[PDB]
Amino acid sequence: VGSLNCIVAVSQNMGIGKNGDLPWPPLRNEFRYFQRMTTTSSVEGKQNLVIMGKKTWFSIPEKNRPLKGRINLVLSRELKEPPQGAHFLSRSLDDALKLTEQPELANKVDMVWIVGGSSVYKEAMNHPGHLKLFVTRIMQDFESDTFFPEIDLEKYKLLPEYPGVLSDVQEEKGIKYKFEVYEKND
Ligand SMILES: NC(=O)C1=CN([C@@H]2O[C@H](COP(=O)(O)OP(=O)(O)OC[C@H]3O[C@@H](n4cnc5c(N)ncnc54)[C@H](OP(=O)(O)O)[C@@H]3O)[C@@H](O)[C@H]2O)C=CC1
Ligand SMILES: COc1cc(N(C)Cc2cnc3nc(N)nc(N)c3c2C)cc(OC)c1OC
Repeated sequence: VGSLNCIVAVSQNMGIGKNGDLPWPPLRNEFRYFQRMTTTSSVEGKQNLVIMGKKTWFSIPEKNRPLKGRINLVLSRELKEPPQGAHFLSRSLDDALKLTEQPELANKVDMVWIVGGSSVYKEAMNHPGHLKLFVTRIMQDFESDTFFPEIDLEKYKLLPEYPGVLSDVQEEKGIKYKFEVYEKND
């Protein structure tokens, strides 16, 4: 297994969702970037693994489920089997990760990407070792009911730049947003 990464889009008030939806109107290019970043494998014949909670899986339209070209794993404690369309179910982040390290997916997975929700982000962010946070900062306030945890700048450094990530302000539906990359190693 390669790289452990987190990807999230957050509003200025740190909101990541509302009533199981996105707090903002859909942003086609922000989704394009989420798709490209998670699907792309930096090693041939390998696939990226996408880890998400139960609410995140149920938040993507059915037609877009499962995310194509990636291994989808749902993190749940109540589910007995993966939702329909899903490929793996783990009870925890640590179990999801051990599965990687099985001859099963062993030879199969390149990078591991955590795509939501808060509880999932909150624990990855505390998982020790190397980690990168891919943050899309949606530059306005939006009514939200679920937030991204606080980024500890004493541990995560904002990268001045990063290969294949635009550095300037983006704008869609007259909504301004920018791409950020933070790295930790502890
Ligand atoms: N803007 C962005 O970038 C993103 C926005 N969102 C949005 O956020 C909301 C979905 O969010 P969120 O509420 O935080 O919920 P989750 O997606 O993270 O789902 C919650 C459930 O997932 C399982 N689970 C979650 N964490 C763990 C764990 N660490 N170990 C085991 N099982 C776990 C549990 O199921 P159980 O009860 O079943 O055991 C828990 O109740 C919607 O609003 C969604 O659209 C989601 C992702 C990214
Ligand atoms: C409303 O339509 C859609 C909603 C979603 N959801 C809400 C999940 C979603 C959306 N954007 C993200 N951005 C980033 N930057 N990181 C994430 N983890 C994202 C997730 C996790 C995902 C979609 O395709 C993946 C989608 O296609 C239309």
